[PDB]
Amino acid sequence: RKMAFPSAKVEGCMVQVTCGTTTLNGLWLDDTVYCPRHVICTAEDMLNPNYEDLLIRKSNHSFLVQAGNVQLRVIGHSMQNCLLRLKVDTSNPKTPKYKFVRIQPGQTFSVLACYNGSPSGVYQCAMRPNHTIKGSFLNGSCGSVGFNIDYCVSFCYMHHMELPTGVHAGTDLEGKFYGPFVDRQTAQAAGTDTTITLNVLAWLYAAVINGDRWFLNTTLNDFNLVAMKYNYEPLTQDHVDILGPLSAQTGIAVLDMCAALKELLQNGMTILGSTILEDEFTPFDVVRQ
Repeated sequence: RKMAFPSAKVEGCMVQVTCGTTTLNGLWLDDTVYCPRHVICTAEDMLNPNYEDLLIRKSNHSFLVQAGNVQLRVIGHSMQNCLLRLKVDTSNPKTPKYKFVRIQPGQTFSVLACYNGSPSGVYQCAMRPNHTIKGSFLNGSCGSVGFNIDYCVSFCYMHHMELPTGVHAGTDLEGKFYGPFVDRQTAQAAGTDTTITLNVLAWLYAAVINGDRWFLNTTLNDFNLVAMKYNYEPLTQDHVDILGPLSAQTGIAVLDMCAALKELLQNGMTILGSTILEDEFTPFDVVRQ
């Protein structure tokens, strides 16, 4: 439901890496291909892997690099933190002026989503304060990359894991995970599912300006008590501030949206087609109106 885009510049950099029975997206710059190192793991390896050892039990032929119907013969491999590095026998002719950089939560950036290796548009987003990312466009697209363009492509992220809570964890282009997340499978989603109130509210406003109103018709402090009980994020004045422009058009005040939300929370449910309160959309995604 978000808004995709082009950027053929980055789509030319995408390739896929296969090892054993796994295939994920990889980034192809010059004659190097980058992708999550877990690609080399079998389902069982993931329960507790020693990557240094598993890598030893591999060779350049264990990996197949595909650029569509084209193959990139691997001539070398190594490991950089949580990234698997591969050397191919030819460099990407469409490599842009690039640099790898590490960012912080809140900073917006572009992500090129893929469906079975096939690019499906780039989306705007940012990592939550806990360094995870909320966005359906990352489901079933391990390895996609995040970036920012300025004149030079600044790569700042690579998708690695989809948490069971519907949130994703990734690394920077140096293979260092953003946050406490690891690349083995255990329970690490703790505190990763508190519902983002600001987004739910904006999502409600997007609903108003679309015919949805049956859910319409409290104070901050009072409201947050309900926020606490239902594991929603505490609404701040700054959050109300942001929803100002949205409150403007719609004509419904923020606290009156909270009163609306508070009801939906205490007395559950279709809104915008969805039968659930969506929280993956920022006020900004909605300002597309």
